[PDB]
Amino acid sequence: SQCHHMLKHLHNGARITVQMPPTIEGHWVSTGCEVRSGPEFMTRSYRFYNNNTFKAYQFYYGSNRCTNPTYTLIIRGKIRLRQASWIIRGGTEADYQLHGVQVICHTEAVAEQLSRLVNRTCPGFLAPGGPWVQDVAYDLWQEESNHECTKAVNFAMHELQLIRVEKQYPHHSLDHLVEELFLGDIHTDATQRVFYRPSSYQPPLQNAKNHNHACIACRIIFRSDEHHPPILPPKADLTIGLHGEWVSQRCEVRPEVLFLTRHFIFHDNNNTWEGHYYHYSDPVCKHPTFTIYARGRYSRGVLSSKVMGGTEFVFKVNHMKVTPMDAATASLLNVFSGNECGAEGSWQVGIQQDVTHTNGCVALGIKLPHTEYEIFKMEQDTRGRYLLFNGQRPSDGSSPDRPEKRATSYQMPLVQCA
Ligand SMILES: *[C@@H]1O[C@H](CO)[C@@H](O)[C@H](O)[C@H]1NC(C)=O
Ligand SMILES: *[C@@H]1O[C@H](CO)[C@@H](O)[C@H](O)[C@H]1NC(C)=O
Ligand SMILES: *[C@@H]1O[C@H](CO)[C@@H](O)[C@H](O)[C@H]1NC(C)=O
Ligand SMILES: [Cl-]
Repeated sequence: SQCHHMLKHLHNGARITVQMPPTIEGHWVSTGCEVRSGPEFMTRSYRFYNNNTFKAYQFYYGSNRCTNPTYTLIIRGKIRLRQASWIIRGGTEADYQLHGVQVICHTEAVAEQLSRLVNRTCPGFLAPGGPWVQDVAYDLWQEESNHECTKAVNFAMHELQLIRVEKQYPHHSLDHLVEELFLGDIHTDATQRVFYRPSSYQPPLQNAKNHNHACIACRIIFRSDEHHPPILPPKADLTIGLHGEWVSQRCEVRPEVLFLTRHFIFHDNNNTWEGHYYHYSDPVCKHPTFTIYARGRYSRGVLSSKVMGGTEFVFKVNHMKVTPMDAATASLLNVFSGNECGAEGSWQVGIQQDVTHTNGCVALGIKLPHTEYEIFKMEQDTRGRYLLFNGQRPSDGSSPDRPEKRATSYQMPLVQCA
């Protein structure tokens, strides 16, 4: 349970086998109320058939608890697995074709808002005297009319272009197999979604044959359909008391910067925080590259009016240290810290060093102090362990350096370790 042990044995010490190319045939379902940027509160129910065809449900909701369905998208098409990604090691690229996008509204208020918005976005879509009514499926992608209005909901299915299936087993055994389908991540800027080729992953979907059995959401979503959306349990929101230590549960993938694990320490006495960011080149986080240590201060919590269930925080980084973890990294840091700004840093593999030099010249152009506007939430897993979520990093590689760039979605959770 110690933070170091949990960072050495990610995901409860489970062993993963990745079959490349993956087998995606089956019914894949969400494990909870997912948050896409927006915010968009949703769950997924994806069927991939042996005919390389697909039926995907996207159930949307009005709240972070996924208890009041608003509208549901039924997406049909075909998928074609291509070659293994060279951008994201462990991922397989795929190509897809959409063949239909249907929408069903679940309340009369949503039926009215959506029909009006689609008509505003695509002036001719709707006939003169016929507003949408609830519980009726409506074609948003009318194919053979060459007229579509997926732009009204800023819809894109590019998540299907990056695919990874992990077979997870607790202990070195072939028992209690959980199959997880990772699909491409969703851009944090909804306008850029139709242009975004995924470079990381959404939260994993679980297989209907090989799912965690304590996952109540999984069963609710398995048995759902477009007319009976999954009603998730009305769990109460927990109050964020940023305290203790937290570590990554998985080897996380971030766009362009490769793979990583995190260790956070919060000091509720003086509202100070520390973070370790262990960077790796491999999708199993066994081949390290460099490590970053950050320390600073954080503000008090304010409940968000933009993301239900979120608590807004302001974080300030005052001090930062870097540890090279391979010869290439130490060499690069030595070449730049010396041949340009500064004189000597003697970067060494495994040796931590501050990036603010005594003369105040920071290496690689880092700007300290740095302020980030964060969003946090705390949940519990099926074993009751607390989980800490912070804001999804902006997809372009930018930092949430202004309040208007604060995330409306979250990263993969950290789990409490002390
Ligand atoms: C593919 O065959 C499956 C049965 O394996 C069927 O359910 C599905 O309708 C077919 N393709 C389409 C249109 O999704
Ligand atoms: C919009 O919808 C109304 C009501 O359904 C309909 O009368 C009208 O023709 C539509 N057209 C435009 C341009 O919005
Ligand atoms: C805050 O308190 C912690 C002890 O919990 C201590 O390690 C740290 O140095 C303190 N920071 C400041 C700025 O006082
Ligand atoms: Cl972070």
